[PDB]
Amino acid sequence: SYTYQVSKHSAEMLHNLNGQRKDGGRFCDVILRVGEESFPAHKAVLAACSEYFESVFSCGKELEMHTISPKVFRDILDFAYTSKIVVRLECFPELMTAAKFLLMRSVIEICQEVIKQS
Amino acid sequence: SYTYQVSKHSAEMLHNLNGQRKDGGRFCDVILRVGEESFPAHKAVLAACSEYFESVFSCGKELEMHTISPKVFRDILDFAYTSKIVVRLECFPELMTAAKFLLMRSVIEICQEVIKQS
Repeated sequence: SYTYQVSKHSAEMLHNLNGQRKDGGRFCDVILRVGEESFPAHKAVLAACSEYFESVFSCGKELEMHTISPKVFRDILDFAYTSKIVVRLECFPELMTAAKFLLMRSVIEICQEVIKQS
Repeated sequence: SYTYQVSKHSAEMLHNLNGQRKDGGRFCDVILRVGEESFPAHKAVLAACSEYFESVFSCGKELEMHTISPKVFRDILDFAYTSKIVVRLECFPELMTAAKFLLMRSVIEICQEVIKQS
């Protein structure tokens, strides 16, 4: 009888999921081991933005990531949880390669735009 | 050096989380037992939109919900996962009471608007 859309809901949901991650890994069910460092995350969130993690977790508390540097993987995770990517030309080849490997379409598209400007 | 915002990312993240739920509870870690019915969900998503579920899961595969009808709880879950609430006057008192009990601020605010129109 009355139907309502809440514009800010999706961004607020992702903000609070990012807050859970940043506050000591609340409700996080996987620890990404990337070099020496560890990144708590939500398998469900990772699967929502990466066809790689979707396939992996579909097909187990930690996952050791061998081919991505912690600096680059931090930026990729922050993107997944915030919608913002900071592209640093100093490690741009590695970001693009990691976005390809993880099948993160949004980040791939962004890297393809940076090349067109470079 | 180049910083990017992806407008549609948060809505796409929530869309894919809703898809995981609807497709047999993929990556879901709690089953909400509400009467006879069962609702797979993500504890992390539930905590992101409900101070009740945040407190509960913070303070265990299923959770039996005793005081909310399955019709109403279906609408509340669909809101959490889609940003859309369909307010049915036939069960509006129960929706408001459930939104209060679950401390879902967005839905409370919406119910307060329906009363002002009623």
